[PDB]
Amino acid sequence: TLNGGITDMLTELANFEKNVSQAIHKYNAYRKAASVIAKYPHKIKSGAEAKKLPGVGTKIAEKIDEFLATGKLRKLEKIRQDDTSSSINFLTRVSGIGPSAARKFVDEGIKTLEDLRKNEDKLNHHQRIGLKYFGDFEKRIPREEMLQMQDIVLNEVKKVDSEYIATVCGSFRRGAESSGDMDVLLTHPSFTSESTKQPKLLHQVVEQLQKVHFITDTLSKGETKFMGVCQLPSKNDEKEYPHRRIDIRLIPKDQYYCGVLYFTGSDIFNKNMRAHALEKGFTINEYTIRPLGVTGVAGEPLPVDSEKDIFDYIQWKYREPKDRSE
DNA sequence: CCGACAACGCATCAGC
DNA sequence: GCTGATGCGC
DNA sequence: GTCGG
Ligand SMILES: O=c1ccn([C@H]2C[C@H](O)[C@@H](COP(=O)(O)NP(=O)(O)OP(=O)(O)O)O2)c(=O)[nH]1
Ligand SMILES: [Cl-]
Ligand SMILES: [Cl-]
Ligand SMILES: [Mg+2]
Ligand SMILES: [Mg+2]
Ligand code: NA
Ligand code: NA
Repeated sequence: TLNGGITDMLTELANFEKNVSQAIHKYNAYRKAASVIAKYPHKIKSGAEAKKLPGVGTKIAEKIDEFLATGKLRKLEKIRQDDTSSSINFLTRVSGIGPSAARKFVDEGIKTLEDLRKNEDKLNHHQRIGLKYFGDFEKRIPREEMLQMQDIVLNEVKKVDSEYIATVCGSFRRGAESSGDMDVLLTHPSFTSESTKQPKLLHQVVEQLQKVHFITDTLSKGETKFMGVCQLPSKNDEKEYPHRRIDIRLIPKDQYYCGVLYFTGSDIFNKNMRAHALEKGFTINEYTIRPLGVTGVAGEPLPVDSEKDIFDYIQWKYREPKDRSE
C-alpha cells in the first residue's frame, strides 16, 4: 500500500467508467493499472515511473502526476459533484443493481436508500434481498469468522454425503486477513464431465445448509451455481453476526484443478492468466484448458492433474494462491 | 493505426 | 415453452 | 485506457 492514494484514485475512476459511463473496457483498464501499481514494491515518485508498468499508459500517467502534486484529481472532484453520477454509483452498491438498473431507477426518480425502501415493489428478488442486507454486505468478513463458517459448511456437506469434497476458495484460499464473502467449490464423484449420476447434487447441500439455518436467503440458484446469504450462529445475549454473502459452485470432479484455479482468483489474476494463455495459444476457463488452432476454434481439453499443469501448458512458473491476489 | 480486451451461470424479457 | 440478447456478479 | 501486431 505504498501507493494507496493512487491505486484508490484509479479504482474510483474505474468504478465511474463502469457504473456511470458503462464503458467496461475503460473500467478494466483502470483496474489492471490499479493492480499492477498495487503490487509495485516502490512508492511511485512520478507518472513517468508508473508508465513503465504494463497497464499504465499516457492518460493514467498524467493523472498520477496531477494527483501527486495536489493530492487529488480534478476529474473526480467534478464527478463527486455531479448529482446524477453520485446516485448511480450509490445504487450500484445494492447487490443485484448494475449500471443499467441504476440509471433506470434514477430516471424513475429513485436515488437514495430511502427511495428504494419505499419502492420495494419495483425491485426483483435479487435487488430486494440486496437492499435488505445493504449494510451487512458492506462489511468485510474476518478470517477468524471465515474459519468458523468453513467448519459448518464442510461438516454439513459431509453430513449429506461423505462423498462431497468442499473447498473454500476466493480471497480465503489466497490467505487474506478478511474476505468480502465466502466462495465454495463443491465436487462429488457422481458428477463428472462424463455423467450426472445424481441430480440435485447442489440442491441437497443448500437444503442441508438451510435446515441448520446457515443459509438464510437466495439470490439465484442453478444446477451448479448457488448465490446466497448465510450467517454464523450467535450465542446467548450475543449480538448477531452480520449476514454474509456465500457462493457455491458445483464442478465436475475430473475438472477440479481448472475449477479450483478459477475460483481462487483473483479475478484480475485470472483475466491476466487467461489473456496470456490466449497469446501462448490456449484458452482457459473454470472447466478446462484447450489449445487454439489457426481457425481460432478451441480444441479438445488437455490432460490436467494439478493446478501446476495448467501453468506449465502456458509456460508460466507456478504461483501459490497467496501470490495470485491482484 | 486499430482490433482486442477472460469466460461463464442464472434471472429476466423480447420475439416467435 | 424455447431461443437469443442483455443484465449482473462472479 | 492501453497495447501488440
Ligand atoms: O469477474 C470475475 C469475478 C470473479 N472471478 C473469480 C476470481 C475470484 O476470486 C472468484 C470469486 O469471486 P469473488 O467475487 O468472491 N472475489 P474474491 O473472493 O477473490 O474476493 P473477495 O474477497 O472480494 O470475495 O471468482 C473471476 O474469475 N472473474
Ligand atoms: Cl480525488
Ligand atoms: Cl469447456
Ligand atoms: Mg469472494
Ligand atoms: Mg464470491
Ligand atoms: Na506502461
Ligand atoms: Na452492484
